[PDB]
Amino acid sequence: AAVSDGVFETMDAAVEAAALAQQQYLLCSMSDRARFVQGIRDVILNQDTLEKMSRMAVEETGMGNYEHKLIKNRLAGEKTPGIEDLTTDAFSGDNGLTLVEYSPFGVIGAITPTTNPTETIVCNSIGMLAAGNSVVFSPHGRARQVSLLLVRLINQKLAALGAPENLVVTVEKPSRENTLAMMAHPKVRMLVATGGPALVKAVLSTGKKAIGAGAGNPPVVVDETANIEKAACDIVNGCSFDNNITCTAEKEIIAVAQIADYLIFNLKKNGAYEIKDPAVLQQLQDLVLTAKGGPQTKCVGKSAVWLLSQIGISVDASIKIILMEVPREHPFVQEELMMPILPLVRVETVDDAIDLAIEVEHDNRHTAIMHSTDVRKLTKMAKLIQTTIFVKNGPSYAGHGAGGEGYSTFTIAGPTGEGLTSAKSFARRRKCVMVEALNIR
Amino acid sequence: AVSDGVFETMDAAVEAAALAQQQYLLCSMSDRARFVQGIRDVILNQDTLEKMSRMAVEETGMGNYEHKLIKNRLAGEKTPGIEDLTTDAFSGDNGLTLVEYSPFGVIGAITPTTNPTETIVCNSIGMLAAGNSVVFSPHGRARQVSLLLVRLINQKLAALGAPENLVVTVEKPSRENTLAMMAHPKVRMLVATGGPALVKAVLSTGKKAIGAGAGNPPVVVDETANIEKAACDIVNGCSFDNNITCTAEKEIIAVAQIADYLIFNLKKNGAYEIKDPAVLQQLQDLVLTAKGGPQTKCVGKSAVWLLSQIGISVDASIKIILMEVPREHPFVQEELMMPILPLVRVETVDDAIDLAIEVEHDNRHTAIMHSTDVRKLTKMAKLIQTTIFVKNGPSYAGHGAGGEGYSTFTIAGPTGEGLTSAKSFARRRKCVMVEALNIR
Amino acid sequence: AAVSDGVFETMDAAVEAAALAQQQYLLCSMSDRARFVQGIRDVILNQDTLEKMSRMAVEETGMGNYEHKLIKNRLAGEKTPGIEDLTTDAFSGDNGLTLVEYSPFGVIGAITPTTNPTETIVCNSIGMLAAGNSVVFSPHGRARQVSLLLVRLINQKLAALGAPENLVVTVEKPSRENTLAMMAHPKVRMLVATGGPALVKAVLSTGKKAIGAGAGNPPVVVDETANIEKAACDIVNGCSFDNNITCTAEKEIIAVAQIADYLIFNLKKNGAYEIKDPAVLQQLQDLVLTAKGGPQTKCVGKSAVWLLSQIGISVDASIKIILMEVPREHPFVQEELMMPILPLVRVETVDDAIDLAIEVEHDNRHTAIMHSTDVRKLTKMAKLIQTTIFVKNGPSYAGHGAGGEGYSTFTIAGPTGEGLTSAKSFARRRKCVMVEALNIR
Amino acid sequence: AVSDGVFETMDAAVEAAALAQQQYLLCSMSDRARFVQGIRDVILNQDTLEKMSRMAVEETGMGNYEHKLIKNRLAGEKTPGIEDLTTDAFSGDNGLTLVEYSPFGVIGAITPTTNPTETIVCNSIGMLAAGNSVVFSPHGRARQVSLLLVRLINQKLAALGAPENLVVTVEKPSRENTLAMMAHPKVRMLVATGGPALVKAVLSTGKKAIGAGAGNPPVVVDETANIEKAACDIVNGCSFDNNITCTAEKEIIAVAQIADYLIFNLKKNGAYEIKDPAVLQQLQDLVLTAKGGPQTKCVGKSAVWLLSQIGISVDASIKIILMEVPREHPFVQEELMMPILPLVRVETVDDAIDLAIEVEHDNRHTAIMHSTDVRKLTKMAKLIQTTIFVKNGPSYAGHGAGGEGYSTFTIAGPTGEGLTSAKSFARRRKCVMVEALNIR
Ligand SMILES: NC(=O)c1ccc[n+]([C@@H]2O[C@H](COP(=O)([O-])OP(=O)(O)OC[C@H]3O[C@@H](n4cnc5c(N)ncnc54)[C@H](OP(=O)(O)O)[C@@H]3O)[C@@H](O)[C@H]2O)c1
Ligand SMILES: NC(=O)c1ccc[n+]([C@@H]2O[C@H](COP(=O)([O-])OP(=O)(O)OC[C@H]3O[C@@H](n4cnc5c(N)ncnc54)[C@H](OP(=O)(O)O)[C@@H]3O)[C@@H](O)[C@H]2O)c1
Ligand SMILES: NC(=O)c1ccc[n+]([C@@H]2O[C@H](COP(=O)([O-])OP(=O)(O)OC[C@H]3O[C@@H](n4cnc5c(N)ncnc54)[C@H](OP(=O)(O)O)[C@@H]3O)[C@@H](O)[C@H]2O)c1
Ligand SMILES: [K+]
Ligand SMILES: [K+]
Ligand SMILES: [K+]
Ligand SMILES: [K+]
Repeated sequence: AAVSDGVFETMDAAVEAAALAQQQYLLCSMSDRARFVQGIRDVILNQDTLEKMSRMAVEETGMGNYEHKLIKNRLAGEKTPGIEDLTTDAFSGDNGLTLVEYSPFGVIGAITPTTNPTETIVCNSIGMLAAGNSVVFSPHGRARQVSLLLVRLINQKLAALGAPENLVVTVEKPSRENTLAMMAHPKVRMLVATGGPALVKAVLSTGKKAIGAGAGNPPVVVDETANIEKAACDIVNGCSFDNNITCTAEKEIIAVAQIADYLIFNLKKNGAYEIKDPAVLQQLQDLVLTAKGGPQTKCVGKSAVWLLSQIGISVDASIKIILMEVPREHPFVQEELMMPILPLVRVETVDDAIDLAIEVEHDNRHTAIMHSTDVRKLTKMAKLIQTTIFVKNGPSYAGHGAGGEGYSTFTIAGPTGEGLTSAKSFARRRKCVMVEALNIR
Repeated sequence: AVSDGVFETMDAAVEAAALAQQQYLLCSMSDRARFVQGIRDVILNQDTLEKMSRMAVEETGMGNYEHKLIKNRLAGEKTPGIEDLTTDAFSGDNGLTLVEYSPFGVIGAITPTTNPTETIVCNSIGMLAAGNSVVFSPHGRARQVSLLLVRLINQKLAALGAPENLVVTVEKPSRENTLAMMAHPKVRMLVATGGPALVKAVLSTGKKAIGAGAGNPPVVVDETANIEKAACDIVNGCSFDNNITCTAEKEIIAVAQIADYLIFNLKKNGAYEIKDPAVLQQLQDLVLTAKGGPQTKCVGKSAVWLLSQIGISVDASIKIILMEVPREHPFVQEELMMPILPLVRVETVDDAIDLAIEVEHDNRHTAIMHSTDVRKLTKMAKLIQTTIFVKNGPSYAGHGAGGEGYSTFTIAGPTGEGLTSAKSFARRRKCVMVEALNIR
Repeated sequence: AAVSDGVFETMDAAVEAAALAQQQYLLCSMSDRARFVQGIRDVILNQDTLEKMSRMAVEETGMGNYEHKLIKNRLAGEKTPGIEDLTTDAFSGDNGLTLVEYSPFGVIGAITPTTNPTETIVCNSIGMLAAGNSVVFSPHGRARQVSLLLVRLINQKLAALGAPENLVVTVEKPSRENTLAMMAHPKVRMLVATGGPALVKAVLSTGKKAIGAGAGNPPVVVDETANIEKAACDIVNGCSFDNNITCTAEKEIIAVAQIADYLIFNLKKNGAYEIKDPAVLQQLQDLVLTAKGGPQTKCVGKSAVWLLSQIGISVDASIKIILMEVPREHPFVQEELMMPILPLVRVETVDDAIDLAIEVEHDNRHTAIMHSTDVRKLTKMAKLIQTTIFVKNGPSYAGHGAGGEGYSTFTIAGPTGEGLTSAKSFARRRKCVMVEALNIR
Repeated sequence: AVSDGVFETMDAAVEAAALAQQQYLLCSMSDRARFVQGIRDVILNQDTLEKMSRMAVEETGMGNYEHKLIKNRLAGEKTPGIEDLTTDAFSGDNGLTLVEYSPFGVIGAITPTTNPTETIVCNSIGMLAAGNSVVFSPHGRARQVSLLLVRLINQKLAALGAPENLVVTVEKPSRENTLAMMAHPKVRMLVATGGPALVKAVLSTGKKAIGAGAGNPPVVVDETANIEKAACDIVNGCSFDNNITCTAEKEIIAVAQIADYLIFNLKKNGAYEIKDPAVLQQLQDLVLTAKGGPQTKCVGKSAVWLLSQIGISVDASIKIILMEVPREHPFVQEELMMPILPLVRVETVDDAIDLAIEVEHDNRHTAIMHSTDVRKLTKMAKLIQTTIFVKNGPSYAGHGAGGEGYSTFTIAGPTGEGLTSAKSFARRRKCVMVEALNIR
């Protein structure tokens, strides 16, 4: 009588275990699904586990900050849709009744990132189990200890609820070699990749159904009609949240010249440290960029204080982002730093900002933000930029369900088109036609 | 001048469609509506309808003229338009949120020789309705009819002021062209309607892909069924377009107590029963290959024609060839796509369901059941987990011809989209207006 | 001085107090509504108050039993829809964006039944407050003490939650004369009536928007294809639930002759006491009927043990209903007894049973039940009888959400056509048209 | 032989509709679709369309022919058919639950002289779509045009194989006949499109009744609005059908900074501004009664007509009569239903919203606002709480002409149905299949 904890020595064993679990899960009720989904929430939302997970992940990856991981972890456990997300469509007429249902895929193989290692395990497992699947996690090696502990905790709770063993599994030695082994396993029916563009292309080359949640470079546009004070507060909060490691965070400002100066003034009131010295700006570049001009790993997810500390500047906790006005070609603008480093580009009109916001978004079709009260301008940018998420007059994280209407998720699929994934995304659509019967209108 | 939609190289076609898509983004929803209506008019024009139905059967040698008239009309009438692109909305204290269906870009579509014109009509309507351009990569066996339809569509759209090259294809449809479309960097989405090899290929391209694979639809008949009604439905669904629809019945699983009565009524409604094993081996030698798969020359041929090729002369009233064989028999396991319908006898309805899942080969495509017991209909529908499940009717009722719902000719099982429509070819986007527009 | 407890001396004072409160309620947020809705749930689902309410109702009215009010009150508190029932429809296109919302009516005047006194208040208040209304409750004289107590407990919880005073109010001495005043008070902008056919025609004659939950006479049809063992168990549970005082409970069996005997056999196994002596059946009629021929108020809602004991028959607690086979003309068939007395009419064919079920239903179009595994026959009866609720192969209370899919209500509108009332039913449909803006598809 | 739908007595019509509705229950949804379409063909037929529009203004003396063509066409094109009767479904461990829209029975509709043909066409399509029969009780003034429409409908329905008397009316429409219909026990639901007195009476008949009340729609223009676009939209919406449509603009509330520039642009789009109070006092004496309410002889007359009745000659370019009066002015406070548009100047947008609510008289019918500030647009929509709210467009954009959504000519403020359609004329029914058909 040895109950599994869900962590296996090899990827092949994890997949076979999750496959057998999926067959048994098919014999369960929707009520059973709901109890297991509620068990996952209970795990992450238990105040102790919540605090450990949040602190443990920041320590192991060095990315993010504790207080905001508490919020994001809670957001995942509280506002990830459950079985209620699996609605039913019905059409009744002379030819009978037709029902359309969301049924399970089978064994799903999920690949999680280093920025949100626990939040993405919580969100994926809740939605995938709600849809009747089993999930194999290939986590980032840099998030091994915390990712594996969370899996063990989930299995523990699920075992106490009488669930079939191994609904959620991972490997004891997370590595890229194991990810590839999962991507190649015949019994994996669907891949869900949350990471960079290189990962998204890989899973879309396996011969399997695959949801790809790629990267972005979210611009935020502030036009002359905007509540500048509010925009400044929303932009600093949105940019500095979790030290800018959320895929939706603001990562460049495109301000209309008429209001640019007053914006910068209010930015500095809300904790923005403006770098005006072109020599100090070069020190920051040397610190955060690599030879290839890309973000330096050791700096990703560090506070603005820490980053300024590294170049000999000492500031207090009130400073949340580092701010600089630079040309549109600057690397900080072009690159996805994932740091509380926020460039600002000055443009003449609101239409110029929209054009440059589309250009600098690099056609990721991911996220973009705009501050403005003119319904016409809000409509124009939203229509043109064609991003999976578009926030107006609020912090970027309002698109995640924290501050805006809608549920929350941590797998945002721009490329593959599924949008803000939920249990619906991890389900096959089925049609059931009862001919000339059950039409009782 | 103005493009007829056909190009010499695949790279030329994709580039043309890519620019048309950019131009298409400037058009209104009203423009999409007219262009969609234009495609309906092209195929619902009685003369073009008859020409396309006849020309398709002649070129591919598969199907029959009268039933192509029905399928082509279904694709043009019941394929959803821009009304399929609905808007979700949530409003509360944090303002308003909208969820919309937006364009994917340039879509490359591979279409089947069995339903060459129906798929082009169904695909393009939904794809252009979602704001996309489409590059079609037909198969060689249907080259002429597919190119004629593309040109006709480009004509009608040009008369409606549409950006040129919304629907394009190459002059020499070939396998190497398909592989080029699959690799071109401007193709944002692939849509494959065909066999398992095509669906796996398309899913190995590093692109978003919809895979509408093959099936082996079993029809289960239990002891609670209306036997003579089930006999008529089975024969109609099986022989429709000579069985080349991916959803048509292709093997019967009958409970033993009613099997003799089912066979009886099947013969009363156009089934030629084969009881002599000598003739059964003849039919196998004709329609099977050395490896054991369906013979391409026999696919899509009527029951009369097939029987003629083994010296049996019957009248037009015969629509299917029926035989009672074991479950391991080739006709059961293989997707013949012919009006040849093997029957397998089992003891109980539970054994029928178990065998129905096995014989479906995890294609998870289509299954049929005849039964009046609501508990048994529910059991089989839940367990077989196919994309379409039809109860107490012909298989084509799940296509929207005799059943509720819209119609499609690309049914995605592996990739899970179900019955593809305009929504299938769109990305979901979310628009959050923070703390405004909540007017409740 | 102190906050109102919700009870007022005159009806005018309560309508005025609710009119002011509803205006203050417009200044509240959807998040506030949710807390107020959750407050009502917390009140009735508080284990002590739950038992207290279930006990008081049965004692003060003499109808129902304690164990089953525990369930009905819990159902009303757990499965009544909240604010989430107020969806939003959107339409985007060339002409812009159209929203359709559910908005408040204002002050709602609600008349509750003596049979379901606490359950209707919980259900009505939740739905009406979720929609942004204030409710004036006009309970019947019998349920005075329990009604005022629930109203006082609601006002108490809402006050702690910071709500405006007097969102839920009633009068100190409920009476027919107070109900009439409420029905004619100008500031009352909607009437929701849960009761008999007289009350429904009254509110529909006041010159106000009125919802009318009428009476019924639910027949249960059993044909030859039905699982008879389960049918008997379900019919007994559904008929005896709360001693038959729920408006949806089975109140006459229409059995196909071929299975009528085996049905009666299993009914007896499941707690049915059959009366075969016509002299004994006569004693029951003299007890439960009036001179006019209607149900005796004294006997409404009493258990089967009680009713038998009052004609000199003692039985143990395993008896739940009194069964007798009678002609269709019998008064137990024609009358809505609201007692655990269940007649059985034998017919030849299932088409005969369907024809008779329609007749006996008396065009109430309220509730009906059928037991059958034939999909053709289930459809036939459902289409033809055209009732607001139709239940198949289960106890009648599955239409209430207790054993069936959907939410729960205790105000089922047949005449006015709103169906299973919820928050939507107490809200006005509004259209907002943004011309040529916010069409960001 | 076949009835034409017109009956001498009310009891005969209601009895005929009752019998018709019984026979209607046996018809398929396909039949309803056909009957619904048949009504669309009746009014969209160009000859009838022009006949009805012309015959209506001539008989009633209200509105004008050009705009009745648009409204009648709107009623026939954009009134939802049977597709409005959607089905909700919930499936789980406890089985399947369907929610359907079923018929009420016999509906008694009361149509206004303002929109006599439009209301009949809209109500009949929706009521027949839901599966009901309708007994129309027109007003005396529109008798001839109403009865001609009913007769054309019964003719076309009779050709389509419909049960006789799905749509009926009486030969001599009167108030006694309206009261008879209200009391008849076989009338299951009453639908009232008219003034407040009608709504109260119909809600006192002991029946289910939808009441479409009156409105006094204000239009708020604030300093963030496109003044040129606003001036053009206001004149067009106010003058449309000479202001008889219940949703049309009937008073302007303008913020002070833009009031003069708004008046300036209103005149450039067809507004004759009155500044001589002596002339205003003439208009008051013409278009009002001794009591102070609208004069029935002036309702629905063009601005050119109303101006000539006080010795002022203008050409067909003048569409409305403009004047800036204080809040208490009769024009402002009364639902004139004439192209007479008063303006009230206010200091801030907040003052305008407060006055807009005040002047709307709690009818909660219609309100319009011109602004680009998403925050201020939201504030007025949230607070005024009207059934229809239009932002940055002419009022009639709420009827579906110029805005998103379907069209209706019965707008229920008091009873809360909103923009009525086939759904509004149906009962909600729940069907519960316990522990079966849960096939997910
Ligand atoms: N749209 C969203 O929902 C979302 C959410 C969060 C983050 N992101 C984005 O993802 C990135 C987050 O950081 P990250 O470093 O953890 O992402 P990552 O660099 O792509 O790595 C994630 C996983 O992908 C593996 N991987 C990468 N390329 C692979 C390939 N060709 N073949 C097989 N496996 C491959 C990685 O192995 P290795 O360990 O060797 O790299 C790792 O296991 C950011 O770009 C962020 O914008 C997106
Ligand atoms: N799920 C759906 O929605 C759906 C719909 C329709 C069909 N299907 C499935 O599509 C499949 C239809 O098969 P399909 O053949 O039309 O498309 P396909 O199987 O995917 O591809 C067949 C093509 O390969 C070549 N080919 C096949 N056999 C050949 C042979 N003996 N010799 C030379 N070339 C050969 C031909 O191309 P060349 O022109 O180059 O010779 C032929 O057109 C069925 O399995 C059907 O069930 C699915
Ligand atoms: N569709 C639904 O949702 C629904 C729900 C529940 C009930 N119903 C139907 O409502 C009816 C039950 O309603 P109800 O019982 O609460 O009220 P009721 O039966 O309509 O009448 C009882 C109330 O009215 C007075 N009354 C009438 N007859 C009386 C009598 N013989 N003796 C003393 N008082 C009498 C009493 O008022 P005083 O207290 O002032 O004496 C009593 O409280 C049933 O017909 C039921 O089918 C429908
Ligand atoms: K950047
Ligand atoms: K086969
Ligand atoms: K009864
Ligand atoms: K006015």
